Amino acid sequence: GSMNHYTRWLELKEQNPGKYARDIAGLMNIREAELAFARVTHDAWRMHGDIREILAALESVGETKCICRNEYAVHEQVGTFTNQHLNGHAGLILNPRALDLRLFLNQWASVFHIKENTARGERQSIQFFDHQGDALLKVYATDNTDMAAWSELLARFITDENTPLELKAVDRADATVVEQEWRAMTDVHQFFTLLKRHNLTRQQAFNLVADDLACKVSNSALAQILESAQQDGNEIMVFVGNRGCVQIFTGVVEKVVPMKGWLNIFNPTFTLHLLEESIAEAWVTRKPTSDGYVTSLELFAHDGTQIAQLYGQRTEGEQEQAQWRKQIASLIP
Ligand code: HEM
Repeated sequence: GSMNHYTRWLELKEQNPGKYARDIAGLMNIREAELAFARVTHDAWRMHGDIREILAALESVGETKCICRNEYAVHEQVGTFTNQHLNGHAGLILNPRALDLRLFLNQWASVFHIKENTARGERQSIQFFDHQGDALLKVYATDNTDMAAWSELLARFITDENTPLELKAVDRADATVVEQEWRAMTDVHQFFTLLKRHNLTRQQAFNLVADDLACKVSNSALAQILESAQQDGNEIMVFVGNRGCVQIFTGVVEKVVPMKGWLNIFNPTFTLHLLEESIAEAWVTRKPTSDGYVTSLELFAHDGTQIAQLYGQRTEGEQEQAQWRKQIASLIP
């Protein structure tokens, strides 16, 4: 099983130097947590412990570079595990414009440390995986990480026991009612509960309601909006997530560059990689806040995966940013 997986990963990595662990796990038809598991005794170590305690321990290491992704978009943010509030219904690590995470901790299953050779030299990380075996979040040490605290954290949580993963499979509405309840919300954070009640996916909800609430726009909309944001210099939010973790960039888009088959943002502390041909549907949605409404661009793949979502920057108590509204208005047929 896992020896053969390790060997095969070494072969495929040599053959495909441009491809990363997630892609090679994909070529092998295994989940990424299974590739981490196979690398134990080589360049990975299993970790154990209460997930909140591990996350709290990360505050001690200082700067990290965190990667959160789905199949179609990769979000990389340099910052610190400060301002943690992990204990509620969902968890958060609240640092607008730096490391800003929203956590669904019931999805968090296994954790590994990887200390690996790469073309750019040794990299160390702590990697979290869900019950399906998919990556949730990867936390990399940088040249600024407190490596004494990093080593102390690893000694605290690394275990020699690499126990079996036991991976698991993933688990007609009234349009007038859905619409009226959407209009009646007083905060965007109620929307997920709305979907859950009506047992709807996001796109199913968007297809039900009037166009002033959810309007389909060009699949080129993300490119258009990133070009406008880069030109205009207004702050936006870029959300990229998966079933267990969403990472949120807030700030100005400094550089947008297509490269190697992806649309990239190259900012000083943040990088986005988005596979543009993966966008199957793009929606502009309007949802109420306590002060007014806000407007989002929401992107979906063919399988219905939410690739990314964008908003303007906004502080509690303020109206939606004027420039962002103007940029979105340019998308509406
Ligand atoms: C102090 C706590 C939080 C603050 C200040 C905050 C702030 C925001 C802001 C500014 C937006 C953009 C829409 C708007 O302008 O109102 C937003 C949307 C969102 N937040 Fe939060 N948030 C918080 C907690 C959370 C938590 C705990 C979660 C989930 C774990 C979360 C998940 C989201 C999601 C998914 C959206 C997009 C909603 C949609 O359009 O459907 N947030 N949040």
